[PDB]
Amino acid sequence: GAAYHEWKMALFKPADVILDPDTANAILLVSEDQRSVQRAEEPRDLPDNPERFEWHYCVLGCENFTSGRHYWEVEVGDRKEWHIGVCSKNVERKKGWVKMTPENGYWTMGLTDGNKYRALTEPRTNLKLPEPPRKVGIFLDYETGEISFYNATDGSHIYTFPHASFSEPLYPVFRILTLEPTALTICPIP
Ligand SMILES: C/C(=C\COP(=O)(O)OP(=O)(O)O)CO
Repeated sequence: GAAYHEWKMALFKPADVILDPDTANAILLVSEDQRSVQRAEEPRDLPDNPERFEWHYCVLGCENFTSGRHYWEVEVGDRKEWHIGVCSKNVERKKGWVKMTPENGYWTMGLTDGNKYRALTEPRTNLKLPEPPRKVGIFLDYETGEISFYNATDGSHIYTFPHASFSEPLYPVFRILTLEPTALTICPIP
């Protein structure tokens, strides 16, 4: 099952994703090396910042993409809740209750309640993975509208969104809602 995944990684360019603290919801803590994020017990008290998510428990990478083919890997470990993918630069960061859907500028999938994998389509799409991933590969092909997710350990395909037509820069995006020991960690380029 790994053959195509290996071929795709050799084609797509490895992205060096560093988390941007100025975007992170106040309930989130970004590590000193900007490679991991954890949910805090209580929100931090920060001054006003137009980059920050006020409602979704989200953080972005520092760099966006407007063309090309890119790949990065996220260690999710045994964390029981997480959603990851990309989002448009112009998502509404200051508006309560926006649903994270492609129409609102998010292409994300992940895990909830320990064992329920979903793609964040409208309505949400339930997934069934034969094995729980510990590392997830995200593939972005801007020109073809491809945003794909793979189990990065055994190379199995997880989900690809309906072909998109991107018109805004895209950021890696990470969401965590629950308080638990395991953080979300970006794997660096070898
Ligand atoms: C409360 C919150 C996110 C949960 O949104 P939702 O409650 O709409 O559920 P989901 O289908 O997981 O997006 C803040 O990021």
